[PDB]
Amino acid sequence: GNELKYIEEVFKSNYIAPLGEFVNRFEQSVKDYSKSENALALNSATAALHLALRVAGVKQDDIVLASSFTFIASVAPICYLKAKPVFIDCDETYNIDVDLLKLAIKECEKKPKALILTHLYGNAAKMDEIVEICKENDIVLIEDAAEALGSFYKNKALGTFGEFGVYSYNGNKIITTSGGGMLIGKNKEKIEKARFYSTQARENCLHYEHLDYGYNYRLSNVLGAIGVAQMEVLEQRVLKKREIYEWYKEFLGEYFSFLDELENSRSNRWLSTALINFDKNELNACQKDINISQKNITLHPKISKLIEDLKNKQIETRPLWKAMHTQEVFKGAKAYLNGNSELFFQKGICLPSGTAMSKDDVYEISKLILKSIK
Amino acid sequence: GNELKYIEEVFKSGEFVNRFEQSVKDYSKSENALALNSATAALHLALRVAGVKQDDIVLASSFTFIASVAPICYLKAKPVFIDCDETYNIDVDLLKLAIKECEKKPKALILTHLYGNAAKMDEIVEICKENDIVLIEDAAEALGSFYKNKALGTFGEFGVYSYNGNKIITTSGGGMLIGKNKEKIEKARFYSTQARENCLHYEHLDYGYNYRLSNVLGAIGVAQMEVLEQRVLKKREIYEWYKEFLGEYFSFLDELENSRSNRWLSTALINFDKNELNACQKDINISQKNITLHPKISKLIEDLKNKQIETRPLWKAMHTQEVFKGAKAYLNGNSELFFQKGICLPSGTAMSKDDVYEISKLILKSIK
Ligand SMILES: Cc1ncc(COP(=O)(O)O)c(C=O)c1O
Ligand SMILES: Cc1ncc(COP(=O)(O)O)c(C=O)c1O
Repeated sequence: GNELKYIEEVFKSNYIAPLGEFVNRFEQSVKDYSKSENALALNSATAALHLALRVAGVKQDDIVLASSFTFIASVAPICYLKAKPVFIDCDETYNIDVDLLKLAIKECEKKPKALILTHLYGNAAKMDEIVEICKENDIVLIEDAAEALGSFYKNKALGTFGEFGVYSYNGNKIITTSGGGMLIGKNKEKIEKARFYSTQARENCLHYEHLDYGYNYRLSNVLGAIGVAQMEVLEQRVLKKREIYEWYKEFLGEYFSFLDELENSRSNRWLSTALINFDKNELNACQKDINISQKNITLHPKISKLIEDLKNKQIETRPLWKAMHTQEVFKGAKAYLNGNSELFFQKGICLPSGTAMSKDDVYEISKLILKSIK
Repeated sequence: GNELKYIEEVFKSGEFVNRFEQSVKDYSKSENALALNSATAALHLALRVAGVKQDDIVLASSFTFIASVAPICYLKAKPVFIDCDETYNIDVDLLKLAIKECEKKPKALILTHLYGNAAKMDEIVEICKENDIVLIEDAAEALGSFYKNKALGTFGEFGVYSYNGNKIITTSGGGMLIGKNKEKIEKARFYSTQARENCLHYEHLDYGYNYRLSNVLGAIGVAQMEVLEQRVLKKREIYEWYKEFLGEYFSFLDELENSRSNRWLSTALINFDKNELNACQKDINISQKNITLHPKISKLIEDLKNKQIETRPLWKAMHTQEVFKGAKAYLNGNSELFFQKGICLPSGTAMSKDDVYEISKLILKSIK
């Protein structure tokens, strides 16, 4: 895209242009796309979530509901504020199950202050129900749409349903080319308070004056430039991601299950995923509450062999997220299970979904998979 | 100026993050380096790996930027601030006093090397050693500074460097955490990427952060390090020119003997004399405090601003900030005095001797 062009512009005009020009443009491009009225460009989605929780009023020992089937970066902010996480298993969309959410809220001795809802692999959660449950229980809804930029629910962009929404831009490898997150929200005052915290909580004075403490979370102009470049081709990439998903479905549909997106929703399919030897009757094996303890989850034989085989053909595939309710870090925390996230880890596979791939690449990969599973 | 070159290579496809860390090890001689999003993040990780917990006591420089002490707040630890000496850094005697009076042994000391000036390292290192206090050097503005030919940041168990100034929004970004213990630095590298165990899937025994620098900013970092020494020499030239043109009315305090300040920011004091140092000795329970700038300083800043020339007051000490209300601070009156009579001058390396001369003339005109 125009990444190099914009970065060159940043260095060339730094001496004369307005402050944070590309950061401003990046925020505006997200506002234009999502239709949110407020946007704040930060160093990461984790930082965006951290600020969202703080401006929402979350304090030490407060209760925060969160998805169990997710990446730990979505819930670590709860730990930063020393709040207590309550994890909820998922449904057929890979997202928080409505039944379990209601159960958790009903049984909480202390009322939860907020809910961090993850839209896993770009799939939309059942928003109408979740939004209502949060409203009726006075729970602040914070959408973790880190991998859901470009996803929609009934023509509305994921991230714009809760009081706060968060987007990420570069995947989750340990080291990435670029970096950055965007915090969006309904309340201008709260978002502007976050913009204040994002730069060390400075008062408007000639010198440095501080009434509170903040962070160093503001995005740089160089990364903002890359962000603008990425937003310019977002829709195109979303369309390509979906084409890739459909190709995988076409070539593997006979042996793998490709769970449908919610009706009247549009998943960005940022990463294509599939389940082997799966039947919907396997869902919701239980409905129990537990105190978390670490546990390993055995990969289905075909999945472990698949990853190994494709690995020898220079193709990288990965297991799905390992639920938070099975992680040692959250030992002792409350969790509500139905068995779905563990089942998905057991039979799921994350497939190569780079938009640079052609139909032949997807076909060749699929051919190698079919050969391995039989 | 290889920034654009390296960036292009990045796009043509963590190479540069690794090269950035290597360049810092090559320059500072530290055996361990970790590239992060900011110096604040680096200090945050240093404190955590150092073992700081909620309610632990952490000593810190009062005359500094809040970004250097905010991490204490992140871990809910308790700060104890210490005033400065003629180097702009922590006064050795006040440091000993604070340690002597502490109800319980402080876990660490965050020592700032203000405006690049070296602190009295031999004494401070010894004090921390004798009291089993972890020394963490905030060398955010001191990359290129040395004490007895040893790079600032390499005296403590941990050291932190920053790269792009304090503008509310900067072109680039980044920080570097260096340290003496490989295991501790590798633990920080672990925390910097969400505390992932080394395996195919995601497994976590602890929680971490997303503090790891991106490859693009790493590329910029490498380019900045390659010209660091040249920049420092120019910064020092600029400092000397200001001293030559303004030395009759402004005081430019000398760097410690056998030390080398990078003079990243040229600063000076008006109507100042060493005799007014250490005038008000006492300790307090912090309360917000307004400090009026010396009449000539405030006017100077105004005049230069009307000439499109930006100057700024020196850092306003933490012991005068509302955010730290209640916290303990040991003072001698120096950081407040420096704030009232100090000025931070334009220090861009692209400035020529004539440019500094012209700025100096406007300054002399302003103060009459
Ligand atoms: C579902 C999800 N939530 C949160 C995050 C955290 O975002 P970041 O990596 O930008 O800190 C990620 C990683 O991108 C993610 O995939
Ligand atoms: C003296 C000092 N300490 C700490 C910091 C914080 O560093 P960063 O802005 O990279 O988080 C700065 C800003 O550069 C600084 O000037």
